[PDB]
Amino acid sequence: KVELVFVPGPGIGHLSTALQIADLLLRRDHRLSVTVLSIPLPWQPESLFPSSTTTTTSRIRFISLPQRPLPGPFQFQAVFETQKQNVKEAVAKLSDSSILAGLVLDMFCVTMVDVAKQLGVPSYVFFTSSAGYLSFTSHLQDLSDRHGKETQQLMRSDVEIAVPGFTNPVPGKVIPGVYFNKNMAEWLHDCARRFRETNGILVNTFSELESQVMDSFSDATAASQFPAVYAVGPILSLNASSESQSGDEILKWLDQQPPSSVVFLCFGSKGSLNPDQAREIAHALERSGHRFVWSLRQPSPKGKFEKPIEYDNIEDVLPEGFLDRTAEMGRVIGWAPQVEILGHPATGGFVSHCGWNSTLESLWYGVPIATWPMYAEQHFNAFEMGVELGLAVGISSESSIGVIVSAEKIEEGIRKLMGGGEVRKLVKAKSEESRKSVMEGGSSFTSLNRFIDEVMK
Amino acid sequence: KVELVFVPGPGIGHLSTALQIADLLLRRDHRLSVTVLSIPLPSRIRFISLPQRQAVFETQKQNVKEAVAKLSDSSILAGLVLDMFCVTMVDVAKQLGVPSYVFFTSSAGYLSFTSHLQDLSDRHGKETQQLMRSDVEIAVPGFTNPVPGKVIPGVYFNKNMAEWLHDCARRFRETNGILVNTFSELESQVMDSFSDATAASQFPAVYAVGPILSLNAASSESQSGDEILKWLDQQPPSSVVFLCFGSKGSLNPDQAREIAHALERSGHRFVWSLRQPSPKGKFEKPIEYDNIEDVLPEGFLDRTAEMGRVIGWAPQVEILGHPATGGFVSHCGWNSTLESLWYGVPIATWPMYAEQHFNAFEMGVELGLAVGISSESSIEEGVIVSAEKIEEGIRKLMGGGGGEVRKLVKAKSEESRKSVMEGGSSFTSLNRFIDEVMK
Ligand SMILES: O=c1ccn([C@@H]2O[C@H](COP(=O)(O)OP(=O)(O)O)[C@@H](O)[C@H]2O)c(=O)[nH]1
Ligand SMILES: O=c1ccn([C@@H]2O[C@H](COP(=O)(O)OP(=O)(O)O)[C@@H](O)[C@H]2O)c(=O)[nH]1
Repeated sequence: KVELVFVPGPGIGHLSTALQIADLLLRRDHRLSVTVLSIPLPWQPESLFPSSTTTTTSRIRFISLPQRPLPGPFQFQAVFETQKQNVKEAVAKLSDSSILAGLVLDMFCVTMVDVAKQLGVPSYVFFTSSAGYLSFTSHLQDLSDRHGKETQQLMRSDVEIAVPGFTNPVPGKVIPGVYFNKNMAEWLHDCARRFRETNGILVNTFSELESQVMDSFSDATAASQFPAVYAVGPILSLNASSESQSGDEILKWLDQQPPSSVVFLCFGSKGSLNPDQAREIAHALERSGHRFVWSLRQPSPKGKFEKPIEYDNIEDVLPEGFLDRTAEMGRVIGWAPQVEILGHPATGGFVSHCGWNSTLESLWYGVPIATWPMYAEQHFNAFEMGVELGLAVGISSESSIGVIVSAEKIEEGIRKLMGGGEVRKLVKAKSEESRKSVMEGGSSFTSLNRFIDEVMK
Repeated sequence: KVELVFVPGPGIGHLSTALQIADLLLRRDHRLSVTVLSIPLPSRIRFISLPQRQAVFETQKQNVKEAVAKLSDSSILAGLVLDMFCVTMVDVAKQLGVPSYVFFTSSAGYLSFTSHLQDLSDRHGKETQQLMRSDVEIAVPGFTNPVPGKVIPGVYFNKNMAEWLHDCARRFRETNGILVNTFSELESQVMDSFSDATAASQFPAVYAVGPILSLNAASSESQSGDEILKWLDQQPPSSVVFLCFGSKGSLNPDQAREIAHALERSGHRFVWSLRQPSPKGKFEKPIEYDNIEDVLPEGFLDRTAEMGRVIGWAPQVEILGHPATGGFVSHCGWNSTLESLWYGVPIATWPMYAEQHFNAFEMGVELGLAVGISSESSIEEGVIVSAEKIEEGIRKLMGGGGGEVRKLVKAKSEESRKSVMEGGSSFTSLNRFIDEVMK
């Protein structure tokens, strides 16, 4: 018996992405088995595994780790730190019954690389952001450790950073804003240090999207300067409630609209809009003239790092008469069925926060994106997709890291997105490349095979 | 761009197969390009005919060296894939600093056997010829059963031919890897034997990457073949015995009359590929008989007119894949063996030339998948197989209402399908080869 142990990152999004690649690995090598270790959050996994076939399910096991006690920005980090001993024991126990081919860790979970080192087991990272961001975050840690450049000092409008694999200088203004906090800067640098200790890094991208970055990693690996990096994506989650029923209503409305005529606006799992920003969007949407599906959520009260909620009364928040005047032009919704909308033939553009899964989803369906970065590494993602790759346009977002984007600037971005024609052509060609990369013979298909072959040595 | 250069061997069973694995490799990794160098006889795949000048191959060494050097100009020469008969080019690859590989189109068991014969004749001075006796048994790595000296290929009787074959086996050991047209579940003990030997740094890596099969303009043999398939469409499932003897097999009149007696007495439905040896030496294609009604027993074609069909060259894979076909009297060439297994058609063995006597031994005695017809050796010329022995072989093939060998063949057939699909043994073995090539 030969086992890979997965420790997914927090959230059903990260669980789902991890289980998609777990299924892929099991289908690509019948000798492989997988055990998934899930970590409880003190506030079901088998459901998200796409297989329905006993040739595959007989080879995967799911274990929930024993819940643990302990007394913020480091909340999830602390829970995973309390679970290291449980992971170590679970992994040690499994290795009594199997050849332990490796511990596969979500990039958030790389504190567990220590556990693999202590047991003498190979470690691998499942890196769920872009290859370019892997290069950027590693280079920031390297500058800080080897050249004494503390990251806070680079976070300036007059600073440019030479990132391996990038033609364009990377502005210090797109360093993720959380690096200004010294505790969090050190945590992220330490993640990057741990990446370098592993036996290989799976990245959710395809090499034709990020070819110069992937070449830079290939060179570094050949010089023993970095682990092997495997571009194996796009790994996407493409397959009762009333939020699911409002989703069918939107799709039904989308069915009656003309092809590529609807602008979709959606801002990820933690994004939200304050009332004044929402009113500026509304004004811009009404003035733009294009059909729209607008996912609109309010920030959680008493908790900026809580999950966003829906607006109780959108009629009191939005401009007077907006919903009446736009009743046949567009729809406003809460949580959205995003992939169904992006894959719908009526959808013509995507105003996106540029989270990496939203970026890959829009690329997969060939929908051009107008960028509106908000948190995490979204500002860098918008720079890579816009300035470096030329696949996206910006939504007049000069502010990069409490400044509102005016209706004039939003309408200017929608005009570029929908009125340009050259970018849409580049997005369609890249979309075709994304579909072929994961098919037989494609770059991500063969890179996944190469990873499996390394693992099975 | 990364190039693999193939030098295939002669004959349908060697050349068609090399083109199939070249096509498979090109489909399986788009980073790959393939050039095929064709040795004459007396979007990403390229064919080169080498200029015309057994020892055919050695006169071509310099043309091969030069074509390979010229390709190495606009591409990364990942390696040279050679047929088992072309491995004199291992020197060319060595001289040019390029990895060499063998694409071995016979069984892994035969790879072990021919390598062991070379090992015995290299240490001990005794020639292989002195083992080709009825009271000789050979311990071949990977075989539970001792291998009779009777099934050493007959060509080993010639001192010069045996030495050249030993030279081939010696050169296999010098390559970077041997790809074999088999799947590990078919020959698992042999493949374990190679894995042990490679791990002890005693043999190149051996990749079981098959079955590699040729399943695929208007012609007259195309037309007769189409007639056969239409006739098969009208027969009950597993009701027809197919008889076919490879690209060089043929039947003399007395042997053909014994087959005709057996078929008429057995009462089974049949498709019988009947060809006579070319008067122009066995180094040319067999041909149909003229006026077959004057060759076969009197009235045979009249009495069997609704029971079966006699043809020349046959659409073999189409017949083996047809649901009416229930059994295959076969010369046990390795491609025929793989094709019949793929379609789950049990074989009754009638070895004739090359390594077929060994293949029949491996499939029958060692693996239990085939049934034997008679007991002739690799060096017995002209011994007629009686109608009675043929009848008994066909009874075992078609009977049981019994069906125990058919059950093993069906289960082995399913294993052959799975081995080359996503995740199977041969799928991942080919990936390991592709990885080595791309490294
Ligand atoms: O209303 C929404 C918002 C987001 N998503 C999905 O949630 C994920 C968002 O991930 P991304 O990496 O883009 O951003 P994050 O949530 O990590 O900031 C994607 O799969 C979206 O399709 C969704 O289905 N509905
Ligand atoms: O009448 C015939 C005889 C042979 N074959 C094909 O020729 C090949 C024979 O290869 P094998 O290795 O069995 O024997 P060989 O020709 O090398 O003796 C196989 O692909 C058969 O399907 C065919 O199509 N029709």
